Amino acid sequence: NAVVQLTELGNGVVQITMKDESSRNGFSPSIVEGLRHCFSVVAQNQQYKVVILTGYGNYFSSGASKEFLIRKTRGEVEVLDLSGLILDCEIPIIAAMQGHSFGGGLLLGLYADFVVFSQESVYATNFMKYGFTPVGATSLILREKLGSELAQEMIYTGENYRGKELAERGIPFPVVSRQDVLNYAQQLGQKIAKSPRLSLVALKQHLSADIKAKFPEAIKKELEIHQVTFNQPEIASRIQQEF
Amino acid sequence: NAVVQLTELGNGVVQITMKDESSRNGFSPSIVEGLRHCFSVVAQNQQYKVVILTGYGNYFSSGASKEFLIRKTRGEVEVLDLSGLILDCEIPIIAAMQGHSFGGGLLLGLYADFVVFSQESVYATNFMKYGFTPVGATSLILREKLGSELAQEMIYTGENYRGKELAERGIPFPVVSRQDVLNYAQQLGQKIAKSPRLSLVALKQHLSADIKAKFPEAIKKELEIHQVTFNQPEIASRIQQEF
Amino acid sequence: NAVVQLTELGNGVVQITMKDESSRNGFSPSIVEGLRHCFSVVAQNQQYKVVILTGYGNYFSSGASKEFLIRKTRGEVEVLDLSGLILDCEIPIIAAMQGHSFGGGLLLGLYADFVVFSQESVYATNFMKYGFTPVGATSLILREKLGSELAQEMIYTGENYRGKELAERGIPFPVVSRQDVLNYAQQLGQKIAKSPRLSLVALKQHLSADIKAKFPEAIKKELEIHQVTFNQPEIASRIQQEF
Ligand SMILES: [Cl-]
Ligand SMILES: [Cl-]
Ligand SMILES: [Cl-]
Repeated sequence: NAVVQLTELGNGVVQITMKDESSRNGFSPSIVEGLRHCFSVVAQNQQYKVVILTGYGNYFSSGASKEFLIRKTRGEVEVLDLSGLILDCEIPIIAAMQGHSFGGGLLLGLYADFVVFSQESVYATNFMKYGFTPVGATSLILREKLGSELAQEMIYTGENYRGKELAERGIPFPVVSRQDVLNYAQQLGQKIAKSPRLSLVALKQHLSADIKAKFPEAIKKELEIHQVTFNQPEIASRIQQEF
Repeated sequence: NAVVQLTELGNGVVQITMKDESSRNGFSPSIVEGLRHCFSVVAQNQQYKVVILTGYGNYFSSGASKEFLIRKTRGEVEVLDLSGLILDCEIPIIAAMQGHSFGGGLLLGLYADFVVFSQESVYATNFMKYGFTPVGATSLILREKLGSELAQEMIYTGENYRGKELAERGIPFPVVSRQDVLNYAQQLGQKIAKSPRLSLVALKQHLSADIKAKFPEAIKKELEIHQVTFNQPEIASRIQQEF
Repeated sequence: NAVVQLTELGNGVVQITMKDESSRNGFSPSIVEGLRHCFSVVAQNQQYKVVILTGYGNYFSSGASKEFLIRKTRGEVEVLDLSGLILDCEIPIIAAMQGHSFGGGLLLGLYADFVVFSQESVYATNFMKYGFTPVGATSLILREKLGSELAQEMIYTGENYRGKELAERGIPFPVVSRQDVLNYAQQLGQKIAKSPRLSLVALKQHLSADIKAKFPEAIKKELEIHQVTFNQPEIASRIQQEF
């Protein structure tokens, strides 16, 4: 079976579930392709009104793998960018992050319209842990959605934060026990789906406008700085020591 | 007696009290006219420094009536906009929302410089409950003042939130028991009124500048989308079922 | 010994400590000159990665003195602006505000990248207490860093807020007991300093860009309004009564 699966929850709410156990929901070729496919299916079914994006087990999304980053130090690969995949979806998305989210994997959820975190799981913008600056419009999205201060500390330190620690810190998203994350998202999705699809699409376009206007330049600027800071002598060794 | 009354609280603090019991402080012709009149009186008295805007009993403001919305589906009336009334006032305003605030009625309070909510009362941007998108620069004002995440959820769902629920959610305004709302506002007003009027007027103009610059386009854009989403076949029936 | 001293904490973290007991860390000529000197020393040592800025005893920074303000009413002096001093530093700064911070002294800390407040100490943007409008891009910086609502109330009232009161209000910075403030800052600094200096400098430039773009006009606009509201008949007497 494909590693990304779409299921119907009723009343126009659907769930896209990532389950690439081999990569722990990393940005593997099969995850990228399965996300593209499932979002294509969503775009084609006019009856769908809300997407719930979620992981499996202990993982929401692990982002780019350390093996991938090592390949990148040799100039073997370029930067993965799944933002267009998520941002192109015209109906509201709730990211039910029932498991850990690291780097690009945290951004993947934060690109969504609503986000739910697990109390027990760990979340990180870990770029600076490896010693280099973010990609993916990290600063734009984190400042908008987590607030400038959490965004600042998470980006500078690159550390792992449990959901509970983020809640205690006043993160402006719900943080609930792992076994309740998906249920919470589903309940919110059903409330949202009470509205006509036309109104949901129109509202989302309106609400998303300001960030969408700023997104391309944000991606470009982060990419440019990333290319300088990633390609420094000591980075390969720093990545090696995180395995 | 007129349904909107102005009283003096001392030291330049004044109270404008809405009491159209027949419409539960809806955007009735008498409320609109009485607000215009009382704000005219304020503009003319140089001794006034702070306005406290409040309701009566269980209601702060009910916004546009369901009867009005039904008339609108027939093209009988156009969209009410009380923003200019509030935003034109040059001295600070505290909205003492001791009662419920629905739709335009919640926005009416949020146009103020300071806002106090009742723990027991209910608050909603209920446009999407009826199935159509907001008016009144709802997204601009809610994102600025409640934060992007509360704003997102309240606008998408259209649901009723008690003050207590909003406080638990980390709303950045004081939320106190209903019997304490007006007193809290009055105490804050007296602190503010310790400053020279010239300085209050100058400061408010400075602080209000960025939102005021964005307001006209926000109103226009919301109006345009509203006209499309309001005029869809199923909306009249949705409004009917909310009586 | 000089009233501002630089010490090394290890791993590239340094501490700049203000101790002008005679002015309670006011914007005295010796504080201004000692801050300039110590930040020059920092700029010249490539091994330094994080600056912790702190006070002594009960005071972080008292900003402009009342004696200074009285001199200003006579047109004896112009407005002090230490923003360029702080904003020019290319490495991250943590303001460990273990003591009180008043007026420009609160802004001095808030210009930093990270800020830690004492539970027991008092904080104020006290301009309006004297009866005149802020300087130093107060509204820009407070709205960005404390949030629009705390910023609004603190600026309008000019009152003294204990750290504890700000924490209860949901301020988005850590607030800890006075005896723990510097330790907390030092611990955060050591986490930050784990990154390569090149990456810290690049990230800070990127993150600071939007505020830096807006800063000059903010300073200019506040200065212009300040000049009008400060030079009103009753201000000298208001300042007199705050001694
Ligand atoms: Cl479904
Ligand atoms: Cl009065
Ligand atoms: Cl050191």
